[PDB]
Amino acid sequence: GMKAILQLILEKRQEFEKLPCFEFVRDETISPEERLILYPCIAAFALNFRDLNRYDYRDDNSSDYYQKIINIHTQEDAKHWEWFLNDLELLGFDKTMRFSEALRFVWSDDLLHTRRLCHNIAVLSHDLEPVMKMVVIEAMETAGLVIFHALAKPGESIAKATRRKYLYVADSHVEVETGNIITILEQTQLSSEQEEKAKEIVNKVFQWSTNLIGEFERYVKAHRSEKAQPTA
Amino acid sequence: GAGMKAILQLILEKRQEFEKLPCFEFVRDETISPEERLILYPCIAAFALNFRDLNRYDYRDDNSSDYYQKIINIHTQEDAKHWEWFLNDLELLGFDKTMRFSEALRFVWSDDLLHTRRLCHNIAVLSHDLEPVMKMVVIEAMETAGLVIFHALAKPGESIAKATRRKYLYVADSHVEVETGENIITILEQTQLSSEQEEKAKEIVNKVFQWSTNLIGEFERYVKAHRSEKAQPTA
Ligand SMILES: N[C@@H](Cc1ccccc1)C(=O)O
Ligand SMILES: N[C@@H](Cc1ccccc1)C(=O)O
Ligand SMILES: [Fe+2]
Ligand SMILES: [Fe+2]
Ligand code: NI
Ligand code: NI
Ligand code: NI
Ligand code: NI
Ligand code: NI
Repeated sequence: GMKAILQLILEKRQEFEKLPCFEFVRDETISPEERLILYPCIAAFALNFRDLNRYDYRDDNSSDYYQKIINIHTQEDAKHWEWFLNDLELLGFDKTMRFSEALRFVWSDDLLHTRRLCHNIAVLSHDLEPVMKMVVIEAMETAGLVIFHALAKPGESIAKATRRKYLYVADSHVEVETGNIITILEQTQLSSEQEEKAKEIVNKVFQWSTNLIGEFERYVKAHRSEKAQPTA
Repeated sequence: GAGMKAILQLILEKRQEFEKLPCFEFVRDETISPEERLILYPCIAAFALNFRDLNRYDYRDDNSSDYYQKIINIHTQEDAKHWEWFLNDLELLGFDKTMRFSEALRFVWSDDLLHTRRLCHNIAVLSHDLEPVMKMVVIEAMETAGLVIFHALAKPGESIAKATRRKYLYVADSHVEVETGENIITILEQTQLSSEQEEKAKEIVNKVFQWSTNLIGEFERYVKAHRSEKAQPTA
């Protein structure tokens, strides 16, 4: 029953890995500065992901064994937003602008799915028992590993070329997201009702992640001049 | 409606407490420059556009045949347009400053504006499994707090608008009037609540006002930390 949930996540990962946005980001015949055109889009997400971890996943009030594991893991995942801001500046995307241009960017209709991903995960998660929150987190982190494996390609290109330490679109981020881990609790037996719910979770997490990546792809096409401007 | 009657009475009681908060004492104090009273204005950024999104994507359900949801949808069309008024007045007040992208992000996601940022998030979570009649209690409670907030803010706003001969749209009487408001949701006091609905509605009104008071506390503390600073309207 868990076996099947864990296999559905690997199926969803395999279709997710194939999305056009990822073939573009991986395409070494395109400059990495051009492939990281979508980097600013992450603003509408990276900081919501911090809040999801601090406020929605974490429950310091709880005494349940599984929620304590979750509480521990959310502790680390809530720190990566500063890495996003680090690489924003390294990539020359930390541009001076009117406050209103920053707000109109975050709340753009073209970044609706990006901005609402974490909100959707919080709504999905708020009435789940902790083992079912661990399915949300495990599926989400699978979509996450796919996204950051791809972005760390042009990221590490720029990092080595410019000799600056990238922290977000970087192997160190992909490595510490992976490196008791939650998947290790594939020694859990799902009731019939939990299996039906775990199907809803894994499907929604991958559909919402697909919608975000579609928005990233549309942004690149709408902004093909606005390549990253790193400095040696 | 004696159950419904209690709910409407609880909202008035919460409004009476809410109107008396220190933030609104400050905002209403004509012995202080309206420029210093609106120094909290930029804090609304973390709320105004989230409110638009709550109306567009959470409150609204275009496909519903439900009598109550069709009335909600009509009200959401209008109330989701006010964020442009927010950005209009942001510029007029001199608060649409040049800054790095990251300075804007760190502001919006400030730990000092957590309750401001998450008010609409909390309403969407509260609203997720509500039948349309109960979504109306959420909207009426919320709007009761909004009308208190904007009635207060419109006082220094209209002061600046008159003196600078500029049209303010957000911290302005026009906003309060159009927001107050075919049928108004409160006119749906021709509805009776089951005992269980009545319990849920009490929970709704208590949380809406708790979350609204949390936002106002953050504004009050922001003001305290920015008293030397003020709005810079141009004539
Ligand atoms: N690893 C991301 C979070 C994330 C998880 C899953 C999917 C996408 C993003 C971060 O630090 O911001
Ligand atoms: N009237 C506010 C929204 C709001 C509603 C309810 C309470 C508080 C604020 C706006 O236009 O942004
Ligand atoms: Fe991360
Ligand atoms: Fe409004
Ligand atoms: Ni972990
Ligand atoms: Ni719920
Ligand atoms: Ni653009
Ligand atoms: Ni209305
Ligand atoms: Ni300040």
